Order: sequence, then structure tokens, then C-alpha cells
Amino acid sequence: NAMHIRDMLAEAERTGEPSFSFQYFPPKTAQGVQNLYDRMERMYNYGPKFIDITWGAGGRVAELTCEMVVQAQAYLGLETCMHLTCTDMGVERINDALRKAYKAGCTNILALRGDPPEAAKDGFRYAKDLVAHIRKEYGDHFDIGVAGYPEGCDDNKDEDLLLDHLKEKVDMGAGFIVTQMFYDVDNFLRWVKKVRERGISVPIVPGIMPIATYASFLRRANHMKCKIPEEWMAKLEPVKNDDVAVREIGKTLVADMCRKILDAGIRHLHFYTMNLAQATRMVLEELNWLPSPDRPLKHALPWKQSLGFGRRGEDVRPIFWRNRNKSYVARTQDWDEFPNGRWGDSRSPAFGELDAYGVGLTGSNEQNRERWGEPKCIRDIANLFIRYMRKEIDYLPWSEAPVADEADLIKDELIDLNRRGLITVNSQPAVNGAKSNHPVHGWGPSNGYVYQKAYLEFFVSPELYPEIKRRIESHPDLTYHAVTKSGNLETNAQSDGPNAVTWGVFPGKEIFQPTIVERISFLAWKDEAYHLGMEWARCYDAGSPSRVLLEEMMNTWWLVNIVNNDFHQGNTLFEILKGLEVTDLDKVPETQ
Amino acid sequence: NAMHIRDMLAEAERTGEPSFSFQYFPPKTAQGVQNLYDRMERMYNYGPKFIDITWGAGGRVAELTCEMVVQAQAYLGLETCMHLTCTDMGVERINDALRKAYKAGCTNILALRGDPPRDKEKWEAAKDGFRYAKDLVAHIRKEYGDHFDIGVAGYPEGCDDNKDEDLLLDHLKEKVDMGAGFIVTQMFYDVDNFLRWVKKVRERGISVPIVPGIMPIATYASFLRRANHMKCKIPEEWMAKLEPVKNDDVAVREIGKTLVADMCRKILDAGIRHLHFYTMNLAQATRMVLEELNWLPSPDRPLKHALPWKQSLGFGRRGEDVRPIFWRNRNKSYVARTQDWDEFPNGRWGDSRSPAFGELDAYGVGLTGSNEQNRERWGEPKCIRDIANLFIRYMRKEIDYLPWSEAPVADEADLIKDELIDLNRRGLITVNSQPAVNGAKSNHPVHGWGPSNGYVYQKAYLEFFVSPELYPEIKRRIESHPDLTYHAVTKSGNLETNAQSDGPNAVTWGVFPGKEIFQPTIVERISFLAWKDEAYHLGMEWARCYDAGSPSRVLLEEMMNTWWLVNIVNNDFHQGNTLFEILKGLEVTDLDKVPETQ
Amino acid sequence: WKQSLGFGRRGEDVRPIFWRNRNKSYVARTQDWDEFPNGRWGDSRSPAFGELDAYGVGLTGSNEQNRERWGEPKCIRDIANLFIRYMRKEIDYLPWSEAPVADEADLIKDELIDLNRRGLITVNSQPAVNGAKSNHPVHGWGPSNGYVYQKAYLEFFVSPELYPEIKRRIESHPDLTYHAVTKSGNLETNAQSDGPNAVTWGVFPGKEIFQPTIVERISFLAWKDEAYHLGMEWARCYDAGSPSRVLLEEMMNTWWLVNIVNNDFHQGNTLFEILKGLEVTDLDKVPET
Amino acid sequence: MHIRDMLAEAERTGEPSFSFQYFPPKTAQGVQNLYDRMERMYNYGPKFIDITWGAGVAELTCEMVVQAQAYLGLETCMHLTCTDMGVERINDALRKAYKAGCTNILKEKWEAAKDGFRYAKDLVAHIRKEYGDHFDIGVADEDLLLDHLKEKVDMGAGFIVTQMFYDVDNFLRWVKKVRERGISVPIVPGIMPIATYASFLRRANHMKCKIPEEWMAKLEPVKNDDVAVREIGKTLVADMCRKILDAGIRHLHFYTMNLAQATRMVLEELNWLPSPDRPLKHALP
Ligand SMILES: Cc1cc2nc3c(=O)[nH]c(=O)nc-3n(C[C@H](O)[C@H](O)[C@H](O)COP(=O)(O)OP(=O)(O)OC[C@H]3O[C@@H](n4cnc5c(N)ncnc54)[C@H](O)[C@@H]3O)c2cc1C
Ligand SMILES: Cc1cc2nc3c(=O)[nH]c(=O)nc-3n(C[C@H](O)[C@H](O)[C@H](O)COP(=O)(O)OP(=O)(O)OC[C@H]3O[C@@H](n4cnc5c(N)ncnc54)[C@H](O)[C@@H]3O)c2cc1C
Ligand SMILES: Cc1cc2nc3c(=O)[nH]c(=O)nc-3n(C[C@H](O)[C@H](O)[C@H](O)COP(=O)(O)OP(=O)(O)OC[C@H]3O[C@@H](n4cnc5c(N)ncnc54)[C@H](O)[C@@H]3O)c2cc1C
Repeated sequence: NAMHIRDMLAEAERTGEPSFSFQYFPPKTAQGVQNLYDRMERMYNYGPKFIDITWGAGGRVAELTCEMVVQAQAYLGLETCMHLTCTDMGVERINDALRKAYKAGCTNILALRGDPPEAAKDGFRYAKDLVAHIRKEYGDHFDIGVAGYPEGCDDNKDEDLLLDHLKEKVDMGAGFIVTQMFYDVDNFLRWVKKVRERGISVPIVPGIMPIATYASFLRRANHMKCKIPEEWMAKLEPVKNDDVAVREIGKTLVADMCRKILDAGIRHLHFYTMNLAQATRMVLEELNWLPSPDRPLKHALPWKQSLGFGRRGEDVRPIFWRNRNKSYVARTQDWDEFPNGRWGDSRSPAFGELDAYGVGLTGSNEQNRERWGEPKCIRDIANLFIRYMRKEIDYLPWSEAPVADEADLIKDELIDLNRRGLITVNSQPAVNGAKSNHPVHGWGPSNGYVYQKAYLEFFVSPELYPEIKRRIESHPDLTYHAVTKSGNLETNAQSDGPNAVTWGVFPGKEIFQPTIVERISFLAWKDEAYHLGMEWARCYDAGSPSRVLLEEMMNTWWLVNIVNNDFHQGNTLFEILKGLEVTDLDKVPETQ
Repeated sequence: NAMHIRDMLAEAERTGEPSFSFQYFPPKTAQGVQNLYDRMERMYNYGPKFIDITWGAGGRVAELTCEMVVQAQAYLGLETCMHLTCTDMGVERINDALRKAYKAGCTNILALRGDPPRDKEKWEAAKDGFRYAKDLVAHIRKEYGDHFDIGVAGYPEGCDDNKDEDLLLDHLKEKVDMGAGFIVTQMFYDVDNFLRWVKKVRERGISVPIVPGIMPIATYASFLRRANHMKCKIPEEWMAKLEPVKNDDVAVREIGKTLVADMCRKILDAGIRHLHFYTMNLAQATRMVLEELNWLPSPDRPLKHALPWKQSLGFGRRGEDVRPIFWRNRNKSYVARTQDWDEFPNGRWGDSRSPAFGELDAYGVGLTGSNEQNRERWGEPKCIRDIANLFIRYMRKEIDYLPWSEAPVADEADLIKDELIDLNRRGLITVNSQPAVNGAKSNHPVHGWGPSNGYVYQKAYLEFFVSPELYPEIKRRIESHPDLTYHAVTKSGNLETNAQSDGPNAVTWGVFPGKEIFQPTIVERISFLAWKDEAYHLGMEWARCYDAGSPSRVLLEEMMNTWWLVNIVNNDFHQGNTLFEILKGLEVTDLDKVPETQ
Repeated sequence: WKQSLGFGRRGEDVRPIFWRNRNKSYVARTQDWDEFPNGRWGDSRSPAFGELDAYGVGLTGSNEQNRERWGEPKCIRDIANLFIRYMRKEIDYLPWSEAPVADEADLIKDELIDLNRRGLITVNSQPAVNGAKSNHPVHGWGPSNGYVYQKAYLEFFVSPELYPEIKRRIESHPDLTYHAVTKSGNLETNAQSDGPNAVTWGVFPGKEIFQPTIVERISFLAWKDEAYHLGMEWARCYDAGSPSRVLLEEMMNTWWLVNIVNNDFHQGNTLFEILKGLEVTDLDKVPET
Repeated sequence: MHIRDMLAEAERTGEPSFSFQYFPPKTAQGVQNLYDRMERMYNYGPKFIDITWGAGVAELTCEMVVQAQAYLGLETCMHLTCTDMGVERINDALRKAYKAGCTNILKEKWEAAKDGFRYAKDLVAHIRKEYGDHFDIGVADEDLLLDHLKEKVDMGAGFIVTQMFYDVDNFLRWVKKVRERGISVPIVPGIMPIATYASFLRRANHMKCKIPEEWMAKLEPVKNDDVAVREIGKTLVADMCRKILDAGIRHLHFYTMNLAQATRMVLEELNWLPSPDRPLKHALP
């Protein structure tokens, strides 16, 4: 997708595909901020083209907004459009705001004059002045959008002069117009022609606000002075108290409005989420715009691609942060060059420090003990992993998210490894040329073919480790690396250099190879992997059976990764480990 | 592949595989030099690990040797070991010789004291030169560090002047201790003596790999003459077996095949795994022994290739592992054209890459041999059908050269042989192609390349000249298949294509253990535009073989000026033949038409 | 080495070479051991060395004093100089030695100086000995009328730029075994086993073979962390952001630590010879702040 | 030390790896002669030896294993059948071999001896269950046979030892057909060298071996002279061995028949016997 919203809107108008965006606002509680980041990350899977973040007048609002943009671009991987006003705004403040968004990796701004908390600190008078300011300062780095008013401005009710000012703001170098919320559709599509009539050619983006409650609906609508159709009123009237009935009615009311906007050729829909998923989600489902099995969400790469500052070109990573994306981003953030096309032999990557980068466990200890309980022996840990694999619990220390569907192939093999005490932290099955549109294995351009080498990574008792090493060396197709917290590194590798474990053949294109395995990267990963297990131990009280068990485990157990270079036969790897078991699975440590 | 001979010898001793080398010498005629370059290039296909080039006294000899090393490393793609003596050699002379070998891409030297000149009985050291070869080994080591792996001479039957076994092995210890990686021995015919000597070397704490000097038998005269000159012990059983057919050198060669090979078998049994053959600039004597050892490549043990094309070992081309498909059959040409490149492409071609590609004339990417000879090969075509015939003959191995190929018809072609023959008989004159491969084991006798226990893949490729009359219909048909991408071009300049970008399209790639994806062969626009000019130029140089105003000359010049050159990639590698099928039924008009001069 | 008389150590008679010059340290780290090694180290032995940060023994005296001793190094050549000064008995302490320069070093003094002046900063070593009388003033130890032997050992920091060339050279000698490691974690070696390699041993009359000094992987991994920590504690003597501080912290984070055993004890200096010609780049470079 | 590992390292290095099969003699004299012959053949340097198991003989076999492991210093593989064998007989046999220091095991009708086993697959599984992985276990209508071979192997056998053959082409074909069926374990060919013309033909015909007409034709003229037959059958058998070895199969198991010379001559013909030049290696003084 093109970084500039004007290009996205244009190709949306061309293909006719489902194209939509989500507007969010900065909450006051830092808690509400975390909830919003979680909600953002869930709504990500609906598949928006971009998101907006609104800009309030106050000082901490200005800072929070800038922090939120960074979060969204770098970690959540969401193309953001930061709003920016001239309300209480010195030019120093504006240049700061813009520099922050710049360094986030942002390429989209919405240029506003701004509602009051309108000349402030001798800033800019009109939004046209700020559009021209951005254009002069950053050239064509930021694509600029501007506000529009199909039902008139609240104070300003001369439609002809308004469209003249719109022409001004656009002519300063805006790429697109985003409108206020409306509920009179005929009025809107009329307005659109009147905009074009004035020689304003840019893409229009309607402001859609879906219905969540009868109260919030009517209150916000009346506050903005929206024309609500009597047919809408009459349909919502009988179940007005019941907001479940109102939400399932206003699903279809809003969606009908959207269908007529869409019919008219206007292809992008911008949803005012109000930091709420469900109201928007129900309308997107009503439009069958939400992804299905039948029309799944497309993935550029086998992993969640960042849109951070120097990360537009990043298209190769180690497998080891397959399940800790945000972490990899945090650790590699200070890289001046990201890897592209291949990892290469010369690359000596300097990964980030664990603590220094906030690469830790999620939530409170009290909560994590609630999730994971109090393990007294190795069998309890095994059980917990089996529960994760069966989707019964949703988080483990070594995974940002719940169990994959890619795992649901080899689910029972991994369960068997865990029940034997081979605690599996990471894996992928072998794939031998699945079509690039496979619902599970698919990634990258259409009409490709994707491939994977089988990978398996697990903790094992130092007693058992010798037997495992022996067995692995007795297989020619297997390569491993084994390491202890202590330092010791064993391997049967032929080289330092990276081994490709996921690759794709596409038409007209050089071979894509997004996932590798490599020694230095594994040494970076091992420290994280032991640290996570240690932070888990620190959830428990100092002398605990849980605490002593985990600390012991981490200090004394090996971490083994294994690649099966045979991608014709993948399960080879699970078979060669069958029958091995860790010695005293039920043993509780006495604390002496 | 190991660049240092010491490493090659070591891994040979480890795997146990067939490992052998060829020694050649600089000839006096520049003709003999050309013959030798041709012979070298043929013997290349036997698959040596390296070759040697000897170093005489004489100014011409010293320069020719250095030029021959460049040729061997850069163009013939043969890892060379240059000999270097202290005979008539100032230090300035030595530093020059070494710098030349350096810039060739050479990484192997044989450090010798050297036989005296043809003027001289006695060996006198040339002023500001070295006394012993130990001094030169240490010199190379000091100058170039560990860039050059150094080998030294050894004498299992004693030196010609020196018959004190004990002190000779002491000076061998000296030469080795100065930093030699391996020992190459003089020719011998007493094997028991050799394997005894080997233990006496090891006894003295000389651990380096030993490489026996094998000189196979070509004539009864040369055998006895060289052997007696060097004072070799020849077994009376060898003498007695060669005695009856001494005049008949055919019978002597088929006898001395098995005599020498039996000696080799006992050397090999003993654990010594590398054999260094003194070819005397002759293939057959060595070849017969290699066949006797079934060390020559077969279906059973096919020839290993690093990449789907002949890899250069030129200066700085060690890292070169991606090329356009278009010089699949003109390796030397691509080397010539790209020689002045600062960076060679590596791992991927990449999107921004804007390559230069040389100039045709001024680099010698032209016709091989005389016009008189090329007319002998190709005859005198009067119409387009005669050209078709010639291509079909090449495809059936009946003739060995066509303008657009350095070499005879490939085995990779022998899959799709009758498809290409059919295209030619219809007037679609095919210059270049490859079949589709969907994951053949990297040891495939036909498709195999690169490391062992890989899987290789290819997209089907087809490249041909077509009459401008027919071209429209071809274009139409190609566009009517979605998996096909093409580029079509005229000598005039005009370029048509259905490509979705400028960027390179991968057409050969390999998955190997412990390694990133190899992708050695691509297709790309700028490269194709470089190629088309060569391709038309070659057909025009063909025309220039004939007299001005010829039916042949006019025909070919016409053809080149007016015909399209079409390449086609089938992005489906599951089904390759789609592209041969799409073209079935089309034929060029006036195949038998002679262009009249009255 | 200096024998302990601690609680269960009267019978302790084998140690790794690595704490040859940090006795008190080894005692601190091994203090919680149930069984001290005796007669041989053995292959089964999995030694659990003590945690540095947990405390033990580190750098001696005040920072103010240590800066007085060692000065303020701005580049790698200044460090080289300081090591050469120690070797010539001019200064009495370096981070990696409890004491001043040994006499055993004063045999191979010029060889080690030459390594330091090339940027191969030598933290520990011993010369090869081929059957010196057990009463030798330098090499002697243990009972009278014995014969003592040593394999040559050499241990040094090297720039990661140069390390490749060193590895190449070492592998090109069959008698040499090495272990190389980074602060990062990475471990390279050409060893054929985990198990201990004997580097000092003695034949005595009426006695079994004495073998007090070994080299072994797990022990080396314990040692490397101490070795980098000592260089880091040295850096911490200087102010945060110092040229001295940045130099040393950089060095420790990015340089390799290589140990090498020459299993030929007939020819000892071969180890110092095979590293001739190597030199670290930018010896005089100051890291800019 | 487990034969499967030895066979694997042999297949890796490619070095000389070979074993000697002996049988229990009836006379205690023949036993002493055999112990002496074993001790001489020791110096040839086998990797292991086998001792066959008759109905009985059972007692003698167990005594012989102890002798071979403890005193002669020869790594032994004791054969064990289900012929006339209750489970108590089997457990006894196994306990004896255990205590020896051994770590390697291999009427009109065959009627399974009551409360014992029907098939060898049942005994492989029995050993595996009883003694875990202490003993490495070896095992002996082509389609159904290779199915049962898959069964015996899948019960936890580490290697296969074959019957004697004289058709080499057939063998190397068979090997691929075994691997075709997903039976990956190391194969060990049964080599029986020639000592007399009579014993050669008699045993070969009894086992129904295909003998090549070229072998027949070469031995025909000197059939009476067993000195000439032994120097011929040295090179006949050794040529067969060379082709097996070339094919990557690296261990050769010789049926000595309690006789040194027949085997010895073949080992010399292969220069697999030790020399001054390549002496027999000693672990300790
Ligand atoms: C999608 C969207 C998002 C919004 N987000 C925010 C937000 O994050 N924060 C916030 O505070 N507000 C926000 N608003 C509200 C908006 O910023 C205010 O309503 C704003 O003052 C309207 O002006 P404008 O931004 O359209 O720019 P302008 O059109 O430049 O505003 C100037 C006003 O003065 C009048 N005018 C008089 N003379 C002129 C002249 N010469 N040229 C131009 N106009 C003239 C116009 O009629 C107009 O009413 C948003 C509105 C929309 C539609
Ligand atoms: C494979 C091969 C290729 C060759 N190619 C060429 C070639 O291309 N051109 C060419 O000119 N020569 C070549 N030679 C060598 C040449 O023909 C002579 O044999 C050479 O003069 C002597 O061998 P060297 O170079 O190894 O001498 P060195 O070992 O350096 O010195 C030779 C002299 O040192 C003497 N010596 C022996 N022991 C001692 C001692 N302890 N102290 C001092 N001196 C001692 C020898 O007796 C002899 O007189 C080649 C040899 C081989 C084996
Ligand atoms: C290397 C070797 C060693 C020998 N060692 C001995 C020895 O120590 N003692 C001895 O007395 N003789 C031995 N012999 C000869 C022979 O084994 C015995 O005479 C006797 O016949 C024992 O069983 P078996 O030969 O049938 O073999 P086995 O292979 O043990 O036969 C049983 C196996 O064959 C298969 N099988 C056979 N019939 C069936 C069926 N109906 N249904 C299913 N599976 C079936 C099963 O897999 C079963 O496990 C040996 C022969 C060789 C080649």
C-alpha cells in the first residue's frame, strides 16, 4: 500500500476494493491508552488502510498524540495520519509536532485550524496557512488532508464561500478531503458534485459515525447539527431503550447510507470509532468488508511488517521473534540499516539490551500468576504449554499472542514434545510449494508459490540433552544450535552464515526469502528467552517452589533450535525425537 | 570450492573422491598457445581441481606464463598454480611475476629454485636473487602474507646431483617450515620406493599433503627418453610388457594406460588421494589413465558444476554468483564485457542495478576461427531453410559450432531437443533456451549444480529470431497465455514487452542446506538490450564471412536488419512445455526464397 | 599455583590455567564446592563457578588509586603501553593479575611485549617446558628429583577486525587448539572434545603423575565473564562518557578473547611465532565524544 | 558398545570393519581349540564376533560369551532363538549375557515352545522391554518377507545380518528394495569364504545359493586340489566383497566355521589384515 493516503484513495477508487480507516482519540488515563493500543491491535485484523489520531489543544495531549503515532507506526504496524491544529500553537510547537511525526515514520497529516479549547500566540489564522507551511517545511514528505462540511460549518452557513475556502485549502497542496459526520446522504452526494463544480478534484473521504447507543447517537448528532431522516427516527423509536436492538438496527441504517456512498463511486470510508470496535465492526460486517476464510486478510510477508522510521524496506528477519514482533522492533530500533532482500554473511547485527528496551512480561505479577498458576514441578509447565496449544490459555512468556493456526497442523506433535518435558517455545511446519494464496501458508504477491523448512525450538533438561544431540547429529538433513544460559554453544552447522527457512517464488520477481536462521541472532534471542523465563520466576515470591523451579530450570537447561533442511519431509523432526523424556517431571524441589 | 590447494588436497584426502590436476607448459608458437588454450578448455570437462603452468628462463616465457595464467583463471575458469623459479630472476623480476599472478586472481604458487638455462650447465643465481627455494617460499609469505598457498618440489628417487636421502629430507623440512602448504613430487615409476619415501618424509615431522607426479605414457620413445633423462627406475615387468608392441604406439598407449593406472591404484590405496598429471600439452595419455580409473565423468558420477554457468575465477570475480541467462552459452563473452566492473553482482541482481556491458569489437566478442574455416563449417546458405538445417544439425550434434554458442549443443537441450528442432524447421531460429525444472536433486546429471543435497528449480526459457511477417501472430499468441512474459526487439531498436516491471525475473534458483537461496540466473531488460546488440552483431559477423554481394551475405544481412529477436519466460515452472505448444503450427514464409542479385 | 588451606581444599591439586594469576578469585568462586578436584579434573565434572555480581573478588583499591596506577588511556596503543610496562616490571598491577609480572614470563618477555605492541593484549600465558628438573628456580614445583613439563599457553584480547586472520593462522597449525569467545556469547573452537587438556604435569619418584594445571571449556566460560568484567570494572574507574571509559567499554563489548594451547611441548615459542605479522588497526584512534 | 554405532562409524570412515561368527563345538577340547583360534584371530582385529545358538548348547554358548568378553577381550554378539524356548529360558539366557558384559544380541514342524514366542519380532520387543536399550538387537514371497523385516526392525532392531550369498548383483538390488520399504538400519552381508571344494558346494547347495558359472568354471580344473581351490576362492569371494564395499556397505561378517585360514586369506586379499606399515592399534600397554 502506498504511504501517501491520496494514492491509497485513488487506487481504492480504481480497483473498487474494500478500503476503510479508523479514527481514534488520545485518552486521559494511561490505562485507557493501553486499552486503546490493545483495541487498535485487534482492529488491525479487520484490515484498515490507515488510522487517524486526533489532536487536542492541551500540552500533554500534544505529547501523548506524538507518542501514540510512534507506537502505531513502529510496533502495531498501522499506517497513521496525525491530526494537527493551530489552536494555542506557536510555530515552534508546530515544527516540533511535525518533527515528531516525521521521526515516527509518518507520511500523512490532517491540517486543521482547530476548534477552540482564532488567533493564538501569533501562529496561523487559517488551515490553508498550515497546509502551505507543511508543504514548505517538509516538501512532499507529508501528504496533507483537510476538513470538509457537507451540512455547512456550525457558525458559517454560506455554502458558496465555504467551497471557496475549501478551494483555497486544497490549492495550498492538500491531497484529500475528510468530511464531518453526516446522516443525510442525498445532501452529501449533492454536495460532492458542488465541490467538483468548484474545480476541487481531490478524493473525498466521508466521515461515517456508526451507532453504539441511542443517547450518544442523538447527542453527538444534535451537537454537530446533523439532519437525521424521520425514517431513521421512526425505525429506532420503538426499541430506543434497548441499545442491543438499536445497535443491530443502526448497523443496517448506517450501512445502507454507506452502500449509496459506495455506489456513487466514493470508495473509502473513514470510521469515527470513538475508541470502540463493535459499532464500526458491525457495519463492516454488514458490508461484508470484514475478512473471512473465503476472503482472508492478505499478508505481505510471513511476519508482521513494521512501518517504523527506517523500516519500510525491512523484508528479512530471523525466525526467533516470529512470536515477539514488538520485541524485535524494540531491539533493532537503533539500526541505521535494516536488512533487505537477504541477510548476508558480512552482517554482524548489534541487537538491543533487554532491560534498556522494555522487552519484558506483559501485565502485573498478580495477573500473570492468575494466568499461569503456581508450577511446583516440570509437569505443571508442560501442562500449561499443552493448554496454550489447545487454545485454552491465550498467553505464554515466549509469545506476544495466542497459538497459531499454522501450529494446528502439527498440534499433536508439539503437545507430545511438551508432555515429555521438551518445552517448545517456537516452531514452524515444512511447506513444499503452497500457492501464495493459501489461507494458512500464503503470503506475498498473487500467483506465487511459498516454501518453508521445518523449524523446532525447545528447552531441554541437561540430563537429556546429550541424547538429543546424538540423535540430531545422526540425521544429515538436520542442523541445530544448542546453548546454555551459562554461555556454552554447540552446533553441527557448516558456517556462521544465515540459513533460509521461508522463501517464495513470484512471477516477474527475484526470489523472496523473508525468514532466516542465524547464529548471532540466535545468541541475541537466547538471552531474551532465558530472561523471559526468569521474569516469570520473579512473578512468584522469593523462596517459592514456583520461583526456585523456574530459576533452576533457566540456569541449568539447554535451549535447542533445529532446522530440517529437508522441506519435502517435515515431520522427520518430530519423529526423530519420539520416545525421549525428561527424567523427573513430577519432582518438586525441596528448598534447603 | 577451496581456493588454496592445501585445502583441496585435504578435503580430497577426507571425502576420498576423485581429485586430480593437469600440468601444462608455455609453447613457443603463439599458435601452439591457442591450441593449448583449446586443449585446456576441453580437458576442463574431465574436471580437474586445478592446473599448473611451468616457468622457464627467458623473457618471453616469463611474460607468456603470466598471460596464460590470466587466460586460465578469468576465461577458461580453471584454478591455476603458477610455477616460479630463481633462475635469471632479480627480486624486481620476482615481485613483478608475483604481482601479475596476484592480479590474475591466482592463489597458488609452486616455489622452485629452478633448472639452469639452455645456455648454462651450472645454476648461477641471478644477482639480487635467491639461492634456494626455501628463500622464495619465505619471500612470498612475507610479501603477500597468506594470499598465495605455496607448494614445493619433492624427490622420492633423489635429486639428479644429490644422493643423500637424509639431508635432502632435511632441506625439504626447511622449505616446508618456511610456510609451504603441500609437496608436489617428480615423476616416478617405482611405486614401492615412493610409498617408502612417504613414510620417511612423515618420519621427519613433515606433515603437509604429498601430491605424486604422474607422467602417463604417450609414445614408447618419449617414455623411455624422459624416464632415462630423469634417471627413473622402470620395472623390468613394465619393459617386458611394452617390448612386443614397442613400434605400435597405439598398443603401447593402451598398455601404458593400465601400467600407470595400476601404479596410481596403489598410491590411492595408500591414502594419497590427489594425482598430478604431466600432460606435456597432450590430452590423450592422461585421459586414457583417467578413464582406466573411471575418474572421468559419467552418468553415474556426472561432472560437478558450481553454478548453472561457467564460473569465472578472475580477479574479484570469486563472489560473482548471478548473471543474465543470455550469455548462458557465451561465457567468455560475458567476462570480456563485464571485465571493467568494480563490483560483481552477488546473491541478487537487485532493482537499482544499471550495468554497463562493454563494447563488442574492442573486447573480442566476435567470430572464432578464419572466415575460410567458418564457411567450411557452415557452408553457403542461399535461403532461410539452409539456416534452419544448420541449426537442426547443431541440435543433433552433427556440427559443433554456431555463431551464438561458444560450444556444442548442451545436454540440457537434449531433453527438449526435438521441440527446438521443430521450431527451427518452421523458421523460428532458436539461439538459447532452458527447460523448466521443479525441484530436481542438486546432483541431477543434467540439471544439477551447486552444493550437495540441494534442490534446484528453473523457469522455462526460449529465445529465437523470427521473421517480421510472422512476429505479430507470435506476439498475439504469447499475450493470450497469462503465465508467459516476453521481450521482443529489432536491430532497429524497437522493444515490445508485457513485463510488469523493469526489475529482474529469477529463472534459475536453488535451495541448499545451511545457506540462503541461490539464484544464479535472471532475466532483465537492460541486460537483454546489451545482449540483442551482440546477438545481431554475431549474425552480421557471420554474413561478413561471405563475399560482398553473396546470396549468403545478402541473406544474413537482410535477416539481421529485419527480423525480431524474442525471449520468453514461462513463470509456470510446474509445466514447462506450455511455451513449445503455444508456438505449434506457425511457420515463416519463403523459407526457400533466394534474395536475387542479377 | 598458590594452594589454598581452606576448609575442604587440603586435597585440592588441580585447577584451570585461567586463574593462574587470580588465586583469591578462584577460591572465592569455588568456595561453595562440596568436592574439590583431586588428581584429575575428569570428563564428567560439571563445575558450577560462583557468580561475579553476587560479589566475590574484583578490582583492588579505590578508583582514584587505580587511575593513578593506570592513567587515562584514550586509544588502544595506550593500553598496549601499560601492558608492556607491567611486563618490564615498571608497574605492579593490571586488572587481570593479583600480582606483578611473573619470572616465568621473563623467559618469553620480549615475545609478549611484541604481541602487546601489535594490539594483541595478552591477559595470561605460560611457556612450554620439556622436562626441567623439578628444582628449576623458575619452572620447579613439587617433590625433589622430579621432572616437570608444560604445554605452551597464550590468552589475549583481539579486535574483531583482526580476529578472522588469527583464527585462519591458528587453524593452519595442527598442534594448536584454541577457544575464542565474545562478551556477546559466541564461542568458536577447533577442539575435538569438551574434556580437559593437561598443560602442566610432573613425574616424581615413588609417585603417580602430578597434573596440577588443565584447560577446559566450562571453566573458560566461567573465566571469560570474569575477564570481561575486570576490563569493565576498569572502565568504571573513569567518569561516564570519558575517552578512557568509552574506549574500554567498547573494547570489552566488541573484542574477542582467544586462548591457545600448543600441544607440542617440544617446540614452545612456535605459538608466539605463528602470530607474527598480525597487528590491530587504528591503535592510535581516539573514540570521539 | 553397540554394534549399530560401530557399523555407522564404519560406514562413515570407510575403514576396514569386519566380524567373525563362531559356533559352540561339542568336545570341551574343540572349545579350547576354538578359544585359542579366537585369540589368534583377535590379532587380525575384528570389531566384534558372533556366537550362534543351537537347541540345548544353550549353557555352552553363555559360558563362551563370558570367556570371549572378559579374558579374550573380544566384543561379542550372542545369538538367541525362540526354538524350544520358554520365556524363563529366554530371561535366563539374557541375564547370563548381561552379566558377561555383552551389549549385543541377534521335530518336523517349528512349534513355538509353550509360553514362549512365535516370531523373532516378539523377542526383539521382549528384549527392548526387559533390558531397555542395554542390548543392541540385530535380526536376520519377497514382498511379505520385507514386510516382516519391517516389523522386526520396527520392534527396535539396530541392524540386519544377512544369510550367505554368492550372487552379488542380487544382493545390491535387494539392499535398495529394503531401503525402498523404509528400512534404514545398517545392513551386514554374510560372507562365507571357501576352504574346500566339497564344503563350499555342499553348504551352498544346502542353503540354495546361486553360484556363478564363472566361479564353477574357475574352480573346476583344480577341484581335487584344495590348496589351488583356496587360492582361487580367496580371489572369488574377495572380488564379491570389493563390489559390496564399493557400493557403500562397509561391514563384512565372516562365517569362520571355527576356521581361521579361509577368512584370513580373504582379509589378506583385501589388505585388511594389519601390517608393519599399518599395525594393529593398541588402546593401552
Ligand atoms: C475529519 C475532521 C477532524 C477534525 N479533527 C479535529 C481535531 O483533531 N481537533 C480539533 O480541535 N478539531 C478538529 N476538527 C474540527 C475542525 O478543526 C474545526 O471545525 C475547524 O476550525 C474548521 O476549520 P478547518 O480545519 O476546516 O479550516 P479553515 O477552513 O481554514 O477554517 C477557517 C474558518 O473560518 C472561515 N473563514 C473565514 N475567512 C476565511 C478565509 N479567508 N479562508 C478560509 N476560511 C475562512 C471558514 O469558513 C472556516 O469556518 C475536525 C474536523 C474534521 C472534519
Ligand atoms: C612438480 C615440479 C615442477 C617443477 N617445475 C619447474 C619449472 O617449471 N621450472 C624450473 O626451472 N624448475 C622446475 N622444477 C625444479 C627444477 O627442475 C630442479 O629440480 C630444481 O633446480 C631443484 O628443486 P627445488 O627447486 O625444489 O630446490 P631447493 O630445495 O630450493 O634447492 C635445491 C638445491 O639445494 C640442495 N640442498 C639439499 N639439501 C640441502 C641442505 N640441507 N642445505 C642446502 N641446500 C640443500 C639440493 O641438493 C640442490 O642442489 C620443478 C620441480 C617439480 C618437482
Ligand atoms: C546371520 C544368521 C545367524 C543365525 N543364527 C542362528 C542361531 O544363532 N541359531 C540357530 O539355531 N540358527 C541360526 N541361524 C539359522 C536359522 O536361523 C535357524 O536354523 C532357525 O531356522 C531359526 O529361525 P529363522 O531362520 O526362521 O529366522 P527369523 O528371521 O528369526 O524368523 C522369524 C522371523 O521371520 C518372520 N516370519 C517367518 N515366518 C513368518 C510368518 N509365518 N508370519 C509372520 N512373520 C514370519 C518374522 O519377522 C519373524 O520375526 C542363523 C542364520 C543366519 C543367516
